Amino acid sequence: PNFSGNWKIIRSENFEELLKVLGVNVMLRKIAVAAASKPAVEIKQEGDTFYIKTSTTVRTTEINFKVGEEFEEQTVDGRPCKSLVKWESENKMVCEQKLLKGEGPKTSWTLELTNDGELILTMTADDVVCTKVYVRE
Repeated sequence: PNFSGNWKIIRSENFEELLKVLGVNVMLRKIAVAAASKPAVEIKQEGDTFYIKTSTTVRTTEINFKVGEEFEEQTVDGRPCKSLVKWESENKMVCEQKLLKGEGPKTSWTLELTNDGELILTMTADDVVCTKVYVRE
């Protein structure tokens, strides 16, 4: 299917705790779940090529990738990393991340589209999982 759209968050579970495994301090943490608490997600998909923009009130980031080709982005706590997305199924992609510098938690993310048109994002850091669910504006 097609992941394209302007996506608004409808559910968020365990985000604060993902931030703790990544070692995000309490100052940054409390404002990260506050007004940066509607991240808006915009996706443009063409075949295996993706543009994904994630925005809060104060921050904006863009990634551009093709499935099966390495690219650079950052972990949720901001550390630069090399990423690689592959399809787990027709409706689900999985991204493995590797730090460019230093050591840290094993981090990944997944995106999947339900038959009803919900976008499910999961983010993992070692043994901690955060799930966010979006619907199209």
